[PDB]
Amino acid sequence: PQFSLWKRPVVTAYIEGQPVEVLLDTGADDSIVAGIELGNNYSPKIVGGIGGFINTKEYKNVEIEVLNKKVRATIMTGDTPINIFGRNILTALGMSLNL
Amino acid sequence: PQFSLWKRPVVTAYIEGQPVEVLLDTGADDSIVAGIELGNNYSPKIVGGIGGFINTKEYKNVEIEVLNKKVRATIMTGDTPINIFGRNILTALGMSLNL
Ligand SMILES: CC(C)CN(C[C@@H](O)[C@H](Cc1ccccc1)NC(=O)O[C@H]1CCOC1)S(=O)(=O)c1ccc(N)cc1
Ligand SMILES: [Cl-]
Ligand SMILES: [Cl-]
Ligand SMILES: [Cl-]
Ligand SMILES: [Cl-]
Ligand SMILES: [Cl-]
Ligand SMILES: [Cl-]
Ligand SMILES: [Cl-]
Ligand SMILES: [Cl-]
Ligand code: NA
Ligand SMILES: [Zn+2]
Ligand SMILES: [Zn+2]
Ligand SMILES: [Zn+2]
Ligand SMILES: [Zn+2]
Ligand SMILES: [Zn+2]
Ligand SMILES: [Zn+2]
Repeated sequence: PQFSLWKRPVVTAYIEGQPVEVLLDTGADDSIVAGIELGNNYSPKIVGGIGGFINTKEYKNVEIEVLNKKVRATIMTGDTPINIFGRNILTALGMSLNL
Repeated sequence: PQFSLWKRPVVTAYIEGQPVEVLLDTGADDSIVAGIELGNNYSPKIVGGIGGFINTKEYKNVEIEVLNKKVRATIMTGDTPINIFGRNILTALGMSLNL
């Protein structure tokens, strides 16, 4: 798998078996997805980026399948406009950014 | 150059001679830098991030020096909390995401 970055590197992931399109993002430390409910056992966190801050819910040991691999990783849920898989998941997948 | 993503893929660069710390961000379409002054030859643009929208000043054909390369690229200046080189510069440098 190689993403040449001429388009957004976006793929299909399954989170707790629910399909979501996600952006593979080296500029994000963590991962954030909208439109899925992961339940009542979370820790509330605030994240900031361009345009401001949002409230998130942090969930640990969540089942994720992406790029033909299955991993358990930390996921935040929140009103993000796009679903982001940040470096915590990219490293669990063994991905690298190369020049 | 390989970035293994266990730490942020941050480097230093020069933008028309001005030193900056920048994050290599596959999740950004554009490149946005705060604080530097590129002058009055710009067009306003509107950029959307995780928290909403900001106005930016768009400068074309800007010289930038990064990773021992010299390219000319479009830079936007505006209120980002982290300077980011997005896919317009990553593709100019020939970078890719690999698994
Ligand atoms: C801005 C960086 C430093 C951090 N952001 C990641 C970036 O890749 C961010 C991802 C994104 C793309 C499109 C819309 C909304 C978000 N791209 C981004 O804003 O693109 C803009 C600026 C130029 O072109 C368009 S983040 O989303 O705020 C963020 C922060 C913390 C966590 N844990 C996760 C995400
Ligand atoms: Cl290389
Ligand atoms: Cl690393
Ligand atoms: Cl490291
Ligand atoms: Cl390292
Ligand atoms: Cl210089
Ligand atoms: Cl854009
Ligand atoms: Cl615009
Ligand atoms: Cl934009
Ligand atoms: Na609980
Ligand atoms: Zn499956
Ligand atoms: Zn909303
Ligand atoms: Zn490292
Ligand atoms: Zn120079
Ligand atoms: Zn730093
Ligand atoms: Zn844009």
